[PDB]
Amino acid sequence: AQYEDGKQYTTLEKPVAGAPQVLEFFSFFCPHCYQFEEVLHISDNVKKKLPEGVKMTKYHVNFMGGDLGKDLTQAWAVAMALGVEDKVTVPLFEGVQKTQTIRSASDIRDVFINAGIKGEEYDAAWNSFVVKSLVAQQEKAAADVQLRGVPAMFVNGKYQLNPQGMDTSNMDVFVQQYADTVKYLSEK
Repeated sequence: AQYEDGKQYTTLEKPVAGAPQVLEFFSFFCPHCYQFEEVLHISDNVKKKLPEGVKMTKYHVNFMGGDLGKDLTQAWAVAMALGVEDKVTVPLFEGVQKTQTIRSASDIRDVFINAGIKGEEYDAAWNSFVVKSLVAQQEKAAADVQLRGVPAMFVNGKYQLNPQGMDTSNMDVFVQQYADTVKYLSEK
C-alpha cells in the first residue's frame, strides 16, 4: 500500500481510549521541535489539512532539561490557560536554544512579561490549581503512550507519526507528507 504501518506511522499495540484526536508532544529543549515550529510550521500545516470538526492538542514534556524542563511544562500550562500560546512559543524556543537566555523560572516569566501578559496575571496562573491540573493532563497524556522521544504526534490515540520514514531532501515536501499522513490517519 501507499501508506503502511511501520513506514509513515506506527500503530500503538496498546491504544489509548478517549485520547485527543490530534495530539502533539514537544519540548522547548528539543532541536527538531524548534525546527517543527520555526522552520517547518508543522502544526499549522497539519491544521490546514485536517477535516472539519477536529481539534488539535499540543503538550510539553518533562523528560528534557531537568528542573527547567518541568518549569517549562508548568509555563506551557500557563500559556494554555491564558490562551497565549501563539505569543510565547517562539520567544521560549529562542530563549532556550538560540540566545540561551532562559536559565530559570524567572527568565521564563520574563518572556511572558515581554509578550504583554501582566505579572499579576502570570503569577496568579502559575500558582493556580487550574494550571496544576493542566500540568497533570500533560503528564498523563505523555504517560499513556510511554513517551520517550519528541517531537511526537499521535492520531486518535492509536497511531504515531513516523517522520524518520519520510524524505528530507526538500523541507516543503516533508511537511506535506507529514500533514497528508495525519489526514489519512485521521480518516482511517
